Amino acid sequence: VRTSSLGDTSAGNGANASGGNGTAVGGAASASGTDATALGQASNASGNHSTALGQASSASGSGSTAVGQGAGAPGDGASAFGQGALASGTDSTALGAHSTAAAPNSAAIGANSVASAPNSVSFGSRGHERRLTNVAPGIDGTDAANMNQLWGV
Amino acid sequence: VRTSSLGDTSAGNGANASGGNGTAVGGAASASGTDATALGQASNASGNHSTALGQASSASGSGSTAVGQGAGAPGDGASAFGQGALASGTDSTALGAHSTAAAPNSAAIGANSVASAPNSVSFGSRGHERRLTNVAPGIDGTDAANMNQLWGVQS
Amino acid sequence: VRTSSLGDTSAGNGANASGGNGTAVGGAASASGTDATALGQASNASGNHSTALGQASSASGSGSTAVGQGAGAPGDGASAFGQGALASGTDSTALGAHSTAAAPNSAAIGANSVASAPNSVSFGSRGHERRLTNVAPGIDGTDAANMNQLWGVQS
Ligand SMILES: [Cl-]
Ligand SMILES: [Cl-]
Ligand SMILES: [Cl-]
Ligand SMILES: [Cl-]
Ligand SMILES: [Cl-]
Ligand SMILES: [Cl-]
Ligand SMILES: [Cl-]
Ligand SMILES: [Cl-]
Ligand SMILES: [Cl-]
Ligand SMILES: [Cl-]
Ligand SMILES: [Cl-]
Ligand SMILES: [Cl-]
Ligand SMILES: [Zn+2]
Ligand SMILES: [Zn+2]
Ligand SMILES: [Zn+2]
Ligand SMILES: [Zn+2]
Ligand SMILES: [Zn+2]
Ligand SMILES: [Zn+2]
Ligand SMILES: [Zn+2]
Ligand SMILES: [Zn+2]
Ligand SMILES: [Zn+2]
Ligand SMILES: [Zn+2]
Repeated sequence: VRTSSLGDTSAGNGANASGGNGTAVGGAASASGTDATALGQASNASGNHSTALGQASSASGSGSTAVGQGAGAPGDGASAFGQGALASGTDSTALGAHSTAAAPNSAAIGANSVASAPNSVSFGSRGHERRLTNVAPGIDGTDAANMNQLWGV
Repeated sequence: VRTSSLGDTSAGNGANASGGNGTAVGGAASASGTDATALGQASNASGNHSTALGQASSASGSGSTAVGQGAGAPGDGASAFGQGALASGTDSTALGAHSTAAAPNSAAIGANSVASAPNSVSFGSRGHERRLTNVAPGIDGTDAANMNQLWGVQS
Repeated sequence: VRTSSLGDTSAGNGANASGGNGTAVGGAASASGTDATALGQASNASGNHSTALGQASSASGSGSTAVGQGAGAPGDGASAFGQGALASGTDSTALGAHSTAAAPNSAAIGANSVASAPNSVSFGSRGHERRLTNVAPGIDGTDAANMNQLWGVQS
């Protein structure tokens, strides 16, 4: 257990928290961004205010978060949750194992989901679409419409 | 590495797991709730069964989870994922950097999304709506309708 | 802090990382899968490429991730976020406290949400539906229709 006078803490062979208020726990775990936190062997939180939790996880974007083995978040404001998830667009969010949020301000929801269009939320990919269930009827213009509502027309 | 007979583990300058089965790792990391887990400098898992992971992350609600630097989950049953995400409503869920789910039983999906109505899931905020894609056609009454179904009705 | 020549790290009474590139931190924390990461007392990352973070969390599925106190991911490709969240279906994703993504290829979004139909995404459960808000109008056949669009047909 190695500590610094600037709030860094590390543990594991070759683990290095050098950014200030850093935490790096795991073999060759690295937290080089300010306010950065890395957990798992070869985890890498190099972005400022980044968080990389999971073996070979990586969060190199500013304000990025990658959680799950081999998860990646290279976009600024990008967040990836799930083993092998990638959030690579600016302000993107990938939630699901092997999900990919590639476009800016996009989200990909579910395992293997891909978001390749700006400002959109993807629940799968072409030929692998998912039904959205337990949706209460929409009220405002920008609420989703459910089947009971479509049928009422 | 400090350990107690009651399942607590602490590592870091001033790191303190004191709640029973606590784990606190990072400078001034604090796990004071029962079964609490805190990782990162100044991380604070103070709710019973809370989990705060990331620098300055905070999970003070009972059963709360905050993952991401500066993430916060002060609501009971609340879960926040993303840097600066905030799940402040009871049973709220905020998934995306700087997302906010303030209302009870709500969810905010995507960066900067705001959920301020109860029992609702927001995919953005007013003037910043997001489109929902790769949606299979709705089958049951409470499923979403897609554009293909809307077009077949416009006939 | 114990370390192996095969990249394992463990800290805590009875902590054990034995799979290769493993990390196990906390009282009786266990990381037995390859490339596995466990944080918290009794946390258990026994799947290959699994990640279990939170007191008593479990990720026993291959490539599974469980984050939150008592969160569970026994399914292959399963990801659970939130206290007591369970993603048990193959390729399922449970996001929210006490959410359950049970069916293969399903997702449960929101506290207490249940997904029991394959290839579907649930925002609640029967009699506990949630409104989806801040949805831009759909463009492609497989985009969700919003209310403005529905009303544009109604006339
Ligand atoms: Cl940066
Ligand atoms: Cl953007
Ligand atoms: Cl696609
Ligand atoms: Cl202790
Ligand atoms: Cl002891
Ligand atoms: Cl509490
Ligand atoms: Cl910021
Ligand atoms: Cl409510
Ligand atoms: Cl396995
Ligand atoms: Cl894989
Ligand atoms: Cl399926
Ligand atoms: Cl089309
Ligand atoms: Zn800061
Ligand atoms: Zn930020
Ligand atoms: Zn296929
Ligand atoms: Zn307990
Ligand atoms: Zn609970
Ligand atoms: Zn604006
Ligand atoms: Zn591997
Ligand atoms: Zn995988
Ligand atoms: Zn799978
Ligand atoms: Zn009920």
